[PDB]
Amino acid sequence: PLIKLKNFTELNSQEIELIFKWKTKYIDFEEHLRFLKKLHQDSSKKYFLVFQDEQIIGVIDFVNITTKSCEFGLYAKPNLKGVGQILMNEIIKYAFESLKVNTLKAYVFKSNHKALKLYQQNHFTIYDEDKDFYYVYLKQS
Repeated sequence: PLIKLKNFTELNSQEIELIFKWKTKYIDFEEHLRFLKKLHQDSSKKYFLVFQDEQIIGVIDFVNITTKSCEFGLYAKPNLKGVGQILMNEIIKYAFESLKVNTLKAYVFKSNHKALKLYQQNHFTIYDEDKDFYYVYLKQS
């Protein structure tokens, strides 16, 4: 497969340093490790580093995972263009085929017009709005 996922629970020291930057102080390092330790213990969250041909292209995450739904987040490596759709493919595939949820949800800042556009192109619908966010969903059925 061209596209591969590495769980955050398996990241090495170079990877951790690199992605949080998107010389490290001990306190930052320690805070990053405590987060990684929490993820070993938390079945409701999963974070992945995404690789295309063995090169990092981004991070995707799923939080508040239940049997029926989850929320997700996506962050492209900051100097790359055109990887949003790749990351979206991976998110939808993992949620529907591995987590087997019926509903994928996200919330985005209302100014994040790049994200909203991407989500709309992947058939997401806006279902709510508050002061800060638009809330979007996609259902498998």
